[PDB]
Amino acid sequence: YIDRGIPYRRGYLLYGPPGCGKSSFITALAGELEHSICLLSLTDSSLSDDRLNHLLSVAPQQSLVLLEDVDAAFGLLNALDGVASTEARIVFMTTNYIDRLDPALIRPGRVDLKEYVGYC
Amino acid sequence: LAMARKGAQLGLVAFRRHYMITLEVPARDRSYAWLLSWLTRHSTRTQHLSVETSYLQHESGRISTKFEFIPSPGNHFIWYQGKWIRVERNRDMQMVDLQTGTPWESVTFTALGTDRKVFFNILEEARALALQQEEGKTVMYTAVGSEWRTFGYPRRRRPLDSVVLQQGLADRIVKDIREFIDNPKWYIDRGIPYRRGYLLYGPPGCGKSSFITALAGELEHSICLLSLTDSSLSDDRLNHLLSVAPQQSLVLLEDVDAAFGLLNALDGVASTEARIVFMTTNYIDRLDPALIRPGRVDLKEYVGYCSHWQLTQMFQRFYPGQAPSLAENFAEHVLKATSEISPAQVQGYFMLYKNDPMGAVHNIESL
Amino acid sequence: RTQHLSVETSYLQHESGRISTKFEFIPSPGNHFIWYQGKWIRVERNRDMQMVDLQTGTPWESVTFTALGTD
Amino acid sequence: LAMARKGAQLGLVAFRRHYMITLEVPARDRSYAWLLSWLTRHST
Repeated sequence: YIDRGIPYRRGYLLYGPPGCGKSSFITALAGELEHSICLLSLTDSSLSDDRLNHLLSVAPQQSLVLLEDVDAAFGLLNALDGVASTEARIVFMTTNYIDRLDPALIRPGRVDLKEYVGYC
Repeated sequence: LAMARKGAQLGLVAFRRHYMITLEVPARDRSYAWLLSWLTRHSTRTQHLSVETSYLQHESGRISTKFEFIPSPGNHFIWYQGKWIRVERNRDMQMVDLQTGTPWESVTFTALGTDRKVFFNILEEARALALQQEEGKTVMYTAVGSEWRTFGYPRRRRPLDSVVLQQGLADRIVKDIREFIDNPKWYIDRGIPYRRGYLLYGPPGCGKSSFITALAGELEHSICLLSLTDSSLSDDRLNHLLSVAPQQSLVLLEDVDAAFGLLNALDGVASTEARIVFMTTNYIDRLDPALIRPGRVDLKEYVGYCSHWQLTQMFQRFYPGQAPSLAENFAEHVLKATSEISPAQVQGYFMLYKNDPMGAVHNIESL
Repeated sequence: RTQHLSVETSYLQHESGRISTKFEFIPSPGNHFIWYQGKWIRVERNRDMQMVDLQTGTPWESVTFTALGTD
Repeated sequence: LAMARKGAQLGLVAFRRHYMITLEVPARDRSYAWLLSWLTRHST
């Protein structure tokens, strides 16, 4: 990645109905490959946008950042990427309804992969 | 009677040794470890050995052990260029060393001859293995309140040739900086402030900031950046910030067009040594006309939409070992089908074909 | 031409991850001889087990010049 | 006279040992405990 002038970043985004085991699967994958995780809820009044940028910029090493219920939010379109690209800043974003999603959350660089988990 | 003289003859032959034998002695201060790690790779059959571990226990409960091997106490023998060299790793009861909490652990090299040009090269070749491992990071800084702070952790410097602009700009800029930095005495004598600021301009999404941080990582400097589109910043504050920038660093100013005291704040009595400045902009039309005269803004360059050589170098750098004529035709197709493009948009369009060269060159018309 | 030598380094590690090593060379413990203006002068760099020197955390390391004459 | 030479012959045979015998030495730093817990399970 470094040679070809691309930021070291590859974010996924899961979506599906509620009560499917999403967060369980994420923390399981985190425990599998010897990483830690930090989660933040977007439905928190104390959070600000510039604050969010400062938070996601300085995430600790060897960790995945988790964003729950992104549908109820919308700067994130700008805050996901920046000059503050720390090494190995993977991101996970989960959602209960894909219909509310913005159309610019699938292009590469911001959101690499997309998958659908749902009824059995 | 004869005994005192036995001791005397031995005392006399001891002095004769000094003018033929050579020695060398560290004292457990920042050359022990280097000069004993070098003493492993040279022989590799060295019995009489010993151990040193490293066990740091990262966050997240990870464990990152290793081993590092050393020659034991006692004596050893080795064969450098022409001579035989004898090592003693002496260790004693002179132990109370609170600088390290452990015993003394002297090393001593000894050998014959008079040419002391041997042990010097030993030190140097040990310094080689000592220094080659650690890779120079590139620390970032950021403004808060009225001070600079270590925003984030260190990073991996990209190579200078990582991004590529229009042909010539990189070598030109780095040559100018090399001239400005290598010869400082040229400036102090002639009563000129030690300052030489550039200013880039062009369209958005061209790789400007990437090129700046790359150049910073190339020539062993750090950088601090400040955004002018910040309400917390004041003008007198800005003066205090830019006055007290740390040593061996470039200051970066993003989006100067949306600002306008800076006309006065760029220069002052507060000229610290080696206060280089970089200023980037998306539209040159909004610029004030007094941002080109020497002393304030030395050089000016234009980076923008791509060319023939640029896309070829991009395509050649992405995939190694493919048809060069294929990449030439790729750039030709992009040029004839697209009147203008950016490195950002081409990077985006080109990322969709990971390790699919033939695909990427067959799928041109999507633009 | 002073054989019987020893070493002292400096390794400070500036900010920005820079490294600024060097070397500085010293005469070893034991004895040495030298030739100033007219006389022969004898050096001893004596070092002992009188070691507990918390002002520096290391041993004592006395230097002594000696020579003849009265001037 | 013969004594200094007894010591000398012993000093000479001591060097011969170095090229046939092998050694290994820790120093109470993050391998003592491991390398002595292993030394229990092996013999019993």
